[PDB]
Amino acid sequence: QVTTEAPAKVVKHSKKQDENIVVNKFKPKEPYVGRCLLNTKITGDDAPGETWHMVFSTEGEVPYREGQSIGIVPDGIDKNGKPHKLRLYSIASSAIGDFGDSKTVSLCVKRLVYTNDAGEVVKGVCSNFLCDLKPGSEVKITGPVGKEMLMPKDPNATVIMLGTGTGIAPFRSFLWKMFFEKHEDYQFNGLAWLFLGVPTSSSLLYKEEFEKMKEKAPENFRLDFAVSREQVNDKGEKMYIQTRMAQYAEELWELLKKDNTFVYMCGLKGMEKGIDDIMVSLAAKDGIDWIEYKRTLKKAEQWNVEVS
Ligand SMILES: Cc1cc2nc3c(=O)[nH]c(=O)nc-3n(C[C@H](O)[C@H](O)[C@H](O)COP(=O)(O)OP(=O)(O)OC[C@H]3O[C@@H](n4cnc5c(N)ncnc54)[C@H](O)[C@@H]3O)c2cc1C
Ligand SMILES: NC(=O)c1ccc[n+]([C@@H]2O[C@H](COP(=O)([O-])OP(=O)(O)OC[C@H]3O[C@@H](n4cnc5c(N)ncnc54)[C@H](OP(=O)(O)O)[C@@H]3O)[C@@H](O)[C@H]2O)c1
Repeated sequence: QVTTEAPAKVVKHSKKQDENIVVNKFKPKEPYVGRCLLNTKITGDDAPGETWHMVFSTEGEVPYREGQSIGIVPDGIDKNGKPHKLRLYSIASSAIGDFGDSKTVSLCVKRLVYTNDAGEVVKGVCSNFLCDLKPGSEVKITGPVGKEMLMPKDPNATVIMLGTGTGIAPFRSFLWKMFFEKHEDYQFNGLAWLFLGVPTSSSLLYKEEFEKMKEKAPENFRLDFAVSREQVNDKGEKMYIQTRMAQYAEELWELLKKDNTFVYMCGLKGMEKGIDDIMVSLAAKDGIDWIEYKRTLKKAEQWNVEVS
């Protein structure tokens, strides 16, 4: 008698792709050092700000999956001569990545530039270090991190993705695995619906890639853009993400009542409110309380949010 089945730790059940998940392999103390392969500005010279797409080599050392983030420790020192603390960035590439070899990672970064009360033009430290990165230079990477935005296991589920600005990042990740990759254990056949809010047309992130996916899966891939400073509803209200969602109110509420519908939200902290406003009315007309229903969805792993 050399064996025994040690009693099992009690565990919560999950509908998301978390099997063999990895978080925090690399710490800021000793980050994984990768190199920049490419770094391109994806917004028009005319857009209010600049957003860049960049790819780093990982030689397969960073075991990330769709929906996770990695931290970046930007080169340099702060005002007190100390190294910079990490900044987190949602991964914009699928687990196998932009080279299809599982040896790279991609980011979608907005260059942060503003002016303080003193009237001084301030440049965000990490975002400017990243957007300035030249191919061939090293970059310190930490993580992976996160389990909230992991894709659902069900390959026939309805996945509603709501994002603003660079919040599109994890959705580009999900969608690559869903429509640009042939997976033995996962071949998506449900309905993927993406809503993306950006300020101008010169700011439409990954527009061409999304259009190729629609041209390849015209049935099960739906795409709706909400250009806030160019588009307007019938009353002249700015077309924010919730204003566009409102044109499909009947349909979305109908999908939300389905049990295989998963909603993901990523981007600005504020997008959260206008959407709940839209949802509270729908449930109300249906004799439902969104406050209680949302609670249920959240616990059922069907209302996933990652905003900052
Ligand atoms: C999980 C997670 C994922 C993220 N994913 C992404 C992503 O994919 N892409 C992305 O670009 N960002 C993402 N971010 C944000 C990112 O981590 C950084 O905060 C961002 O890049 C800015 O950092 P920085 O080092 O450039 O700026 P910092 O040097 O840290 O400066 C930021 C500070 O400047 C001030 N500030 C910022 N904006 C303004 C303003 N408009 N007016 C006045 N003061 C201001 C604030 O005090 C703020 O604390 C994510 C954040 C989290 C938590
Ligand atoms: N995992 C994460 O937590 C994660 C991942 C990626 C990005 N982010 C965060 O999300 C943000 C992305 O910012 P960005 O600079 O890329 O975006 P932005 O370009 O400044 O604007 C995004 C769009 O959303 C609109 N908007 C503003 N307030 C809104 C509101 N309350 N409800 C709905 N829409 C609203 C804006 O309209 P107007 O400009 O006309 O006002 C704009 O069209 C960053 O702050 C980043 O930190 C977080």
